[PDB]
Amino acid sequence: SQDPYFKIANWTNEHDDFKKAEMRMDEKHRKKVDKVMKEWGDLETRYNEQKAKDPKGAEKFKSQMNARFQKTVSSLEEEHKRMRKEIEAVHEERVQAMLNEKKRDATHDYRQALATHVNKPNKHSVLQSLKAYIRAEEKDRMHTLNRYRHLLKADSKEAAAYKPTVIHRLRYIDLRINGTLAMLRDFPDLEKYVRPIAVTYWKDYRDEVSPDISVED
Repeated sequence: SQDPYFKIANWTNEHDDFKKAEMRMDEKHRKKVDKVMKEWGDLETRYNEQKAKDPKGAEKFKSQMNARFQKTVSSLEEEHKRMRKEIEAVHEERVQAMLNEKKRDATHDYRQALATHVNKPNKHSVLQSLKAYIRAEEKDRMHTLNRYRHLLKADSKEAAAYKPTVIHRLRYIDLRINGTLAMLRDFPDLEKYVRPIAVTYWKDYRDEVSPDISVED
């Protein structure tokens, strides 16, 4: 069989299921490395023994066994890398889907909040609705940046083939958020009191979730 992680369907707790699958994977990998490193140990002790006894036969043994070991290592390193990517592509796919959903639904509650306002003062609801939409888009930003961060340390390369993409996502998030704020322009009554609140919230919310950093670049 495969891991139960790949056929889940609520995705509501993707962070946890993933974090957990990753440990099961990470640990299974550690089990194998240990087994090999132990094999290396028994193999190596044997070389130390036959060193002086069969110097000739012994040395051939060392050369041979390195080849094996070198190869076995690489073999493992590849697999863990192959399996790691598969689990990430999936994860990133769910997370993006989950994030979009929130955007989708945060928007609905928003527009309704507005339509309901045309008639009677949905005042507060409009705002709580907007802030939700903002949180949503900003969560998207945070994750994207973070992905660029991990990739910058994992593969300095993969990161470069992502930068153009990151700058493109971050641009449209701003655009969508501004566009969404523009929707208030028609409710003058409301754009005067809700806007300055949502805008600060946006600056405040971004400051908390995805700051700046000074350590390195």
